[PDB]
Amino acid sequence: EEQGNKLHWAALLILMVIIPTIGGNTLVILAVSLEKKLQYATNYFLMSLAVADLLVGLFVMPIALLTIMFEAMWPLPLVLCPAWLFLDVLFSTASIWHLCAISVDRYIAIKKPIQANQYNSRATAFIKITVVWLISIGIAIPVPIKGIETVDNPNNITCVLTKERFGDFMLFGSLAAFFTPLAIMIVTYFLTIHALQKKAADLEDNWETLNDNLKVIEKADNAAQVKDALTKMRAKDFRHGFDILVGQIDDALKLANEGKVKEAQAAAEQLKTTRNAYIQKYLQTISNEQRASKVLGIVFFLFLLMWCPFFITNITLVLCDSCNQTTLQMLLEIFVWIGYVSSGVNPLVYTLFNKTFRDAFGRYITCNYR
Ligand SMILES: CN1C[C@H](C(=O)N[C@]2(C)O[C@@]3(O)[C@@H]4CCCN4C(=O)[C@H](Cc4ccccc4)N3C2=O)C=C2c3cccc4[nH]cc(c34)C[C@H]21
Ligand SMILES: CC(C)CCC[C@@H](C)[C@H]1CC[C@H]2[C@@H]3CC=C4C[C@@H](O)CC[C@]4(C)[C@H]3CC[C@]12C
Ligand SMILES: CCCCCCCC/C=C\CCCCCCCC(=O)OC[C@H](O)CO
Ligand SMILES: CCCCCCCC/C=C\CCCCCCCC(=O)O
Repeated sequence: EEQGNKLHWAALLILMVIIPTIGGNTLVILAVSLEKKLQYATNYFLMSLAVADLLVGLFVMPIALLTIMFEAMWPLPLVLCPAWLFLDVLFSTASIWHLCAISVDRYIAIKKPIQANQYNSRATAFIKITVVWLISIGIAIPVPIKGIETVDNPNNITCVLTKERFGDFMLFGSLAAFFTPLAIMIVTYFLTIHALQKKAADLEDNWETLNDNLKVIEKADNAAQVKDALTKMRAKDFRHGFDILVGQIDDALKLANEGKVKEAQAAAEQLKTTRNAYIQKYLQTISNEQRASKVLGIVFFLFLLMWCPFFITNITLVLCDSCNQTTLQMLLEIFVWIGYVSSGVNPLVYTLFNKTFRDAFGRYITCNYR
């Protein structure tokens, strides 16, 4: 009885994990770098996430792949062991916290439509990116500092974190790298649902007010009613609609003061084609916001879902004393790769819902770059 040979698994992983990861993230980086249209603040998150996922595919996965074909033994120099473990925890944690930063960033966009200057957005973006990387470095730093337990005649050292030396880090590190942002994203999810629901209402409320007052105006016999039902209505591109409407209200009110109801009611008629222009525009944005938020929700949920097996089994392998550790480890060795896949192809799947990105990709796969 023997372990056997796992060459076919290695081949499989090279085919359906590493290549997808590298190719996908490369495409995203190329897209953002080449396309002028795509060079705005919020896409710099994506580029930062892409690099993180790209580096996992270049430096982390192939070593993880080596360790699979040479047992617990560590063929590389010992010094590269804590380094590989550092980069692994670093990049993996970064990809998760990146999605949390995007989630919250997108919520604030919906809630606070104003204050969206690109000039500020770029700086603010960079700051956020840097914070995410700082949080990642923070979470990953215990590994190299603690070091690995160290030889007789040869070196029989296995490159792995032990439950005796890193049980806490595994527990609190898991809490820090996965469950915290998960909670944050859940809260953000519900805040976003509430935000949109709230947004939809106020619009219908103002529609109602306008319609009601216009109804009052169009049936008015005297001037007092017209003048009365006009002040109630009086309550860069954003302020333009305000100036226009308020201007028209004042124009009609100026006629109402004159006592020319026939003129005012006619001026009020023009307000219909005016409200229909801004209500139909404002009511259109929330639709896109809703569709977008739904897509991001599903996609991000799938990402989070594919990481559960690892961190849950991780904490269980630490806490559960009665559980069979052999099977738990055997499971972990798979769940690690399921996680690698998750983070590996995430940015691509996400950006594939954008026509610009998607077209760019289509042009890049045929090797045009023009
Ligand atoms: C994907 N990556 C995997 C990586 C890892 O397990 N690397 C080793 C080398 O591989 C193991 O899984 C092997 C395979 C099967 C048996 N193994 C183990 O038992 C122990 C896990 C363990 C240690 C102590 C106690 C319980 C379990 N392994 C290891 O140390 C650690 C990560 C991590 C740990 C803590 C916080 C984190 N945030 C992000 C991450 C991360 C990224 C995340
Ligand atoms: C695993 C080892 C043996 C080989 C792995 C090589 C990988 C990195 C190769 C295989 C297929 C290659 C991709 C094939 C096609 C494209 C589209 C092109 O417009 C830019 C690069 C890109 C995205 C390549 C990036 C590198 C790539 C993903
Ligand atoms: C084993 C020791 C660990 C390291 C082993 C590495 C093995 C990687 C194998 C193939 C490299 C292929 C290189 C492909 C790099 C693509 C980067 C790319 O071109 O994207 C940059 C961007 O497009 C520009 O703006
Ligand atoms: C994009 C499609 C995703 C590709 C699927 C890749 C998922 C990886 C699956 C399992 C890898 C197994 C590696 C561990 C070796 C032992 C395998 C075993 O005993 O079953």
